[PDB]
Amino acid sequence: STLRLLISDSYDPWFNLAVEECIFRQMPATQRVLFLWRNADTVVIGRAQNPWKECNTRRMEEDNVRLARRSSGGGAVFHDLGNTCFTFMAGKPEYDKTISTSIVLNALNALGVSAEASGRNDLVVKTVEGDRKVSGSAYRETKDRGFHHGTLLLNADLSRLANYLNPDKKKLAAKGITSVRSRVTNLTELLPGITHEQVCEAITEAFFAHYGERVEAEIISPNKTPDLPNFAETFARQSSWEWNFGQAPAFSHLLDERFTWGGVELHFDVEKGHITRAQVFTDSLNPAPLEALAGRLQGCLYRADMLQQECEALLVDFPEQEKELRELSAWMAGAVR
Ligand SMILES: Nc1ncnc2c1ncn2[C@@H]1O[C@H](COP(=O)(O)OC(=O)CCCC[C@@H]2CCSS2)[C@@H](O)[C@H]1O
Ligand SMILES: [Mg+2]
Repeated sequence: STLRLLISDSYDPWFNLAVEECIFRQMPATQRVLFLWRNADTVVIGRAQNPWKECNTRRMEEDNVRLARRSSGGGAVFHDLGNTCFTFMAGKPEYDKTISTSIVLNALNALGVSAEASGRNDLVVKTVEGDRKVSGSAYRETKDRGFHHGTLLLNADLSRLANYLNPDKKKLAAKGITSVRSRVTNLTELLPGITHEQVCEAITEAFFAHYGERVEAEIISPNKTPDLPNFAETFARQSSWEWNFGQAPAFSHLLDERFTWGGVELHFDVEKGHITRAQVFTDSLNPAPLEALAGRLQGCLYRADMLQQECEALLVDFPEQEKELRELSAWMAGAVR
């Protein structure tokens, strides 16, 4: 058989992306794979994105929404169980993302929805208010294979989608790919019945129809670690701060705050999630600990826990500025979250 059909029972984007990556690396040359999956509360960003610029990382952290960086290109999307994902993989030179797009459009047609491709990566439906995006796609290719993965909005919480994709206003000068915002809708507005299982079946049937074969589905469960080469290491990396946050392209952040005890402005340059240069400007009446902080920050992780550690470490040699340092510490954490 040339097909493989894989259905995930995990709702963890890190698990599901690691499965996708290991399956993809190990895929025989002649195989075509369909992988069908969902993620609970997640924002997934493209390989070259800056999370702090592209989504509300602070709100996500408060609400236990997971950040996942994927290996494909493109922008930032929100997943909950009302969102369904597909991945189609194939070897080159056969691989062509147009084929899998047409398979999804055929599945939607079979369910009674008329959609069409829009721009490079969207599927859109017509509504009384104008065209709405129900799907976003992204792609990855190597010398000898490709995959096309994308979403379908069935019954996603669109108020949460907006919330986590509306970042705090920050002075970030950031390299990387920026998201392209659209107006979206749920398929449930067109088909009130519609379920994840129904959509998975329709996509499955259209995949089988296109290729002229059927195969038995294989279920992948987080209850048994998948016996895929390098799974443990891939999963650990996919889960890590260093991958999801630290892989952001080089950027600068200009942070500033007025305190009762004076103004502080900080300029961080960040590369690979570390502060490679920090500069402090202040009119505090006791600037010494702030000057000490500026030198000590070089090499520090751009992350609240480590920044607060550096602020608070100054209490030993600057105990008279405890009030200032604790205010600075709490502010700075909130400013980089
Ligand atoms: N879940 C989802 N589905 C469709 N569109 C969405 C979704 N979430 C947000 N959006 C809208 O798309 C834009 C961003 O569009 P943009 O074109 O910038 O990015 C994409 O579409 C990326 C698709 C990635 C698909 C992968 C599938 C497996 S893991 S995630 C966002 O600002 C909203 O307007
Ligand atoms: Mg868009």
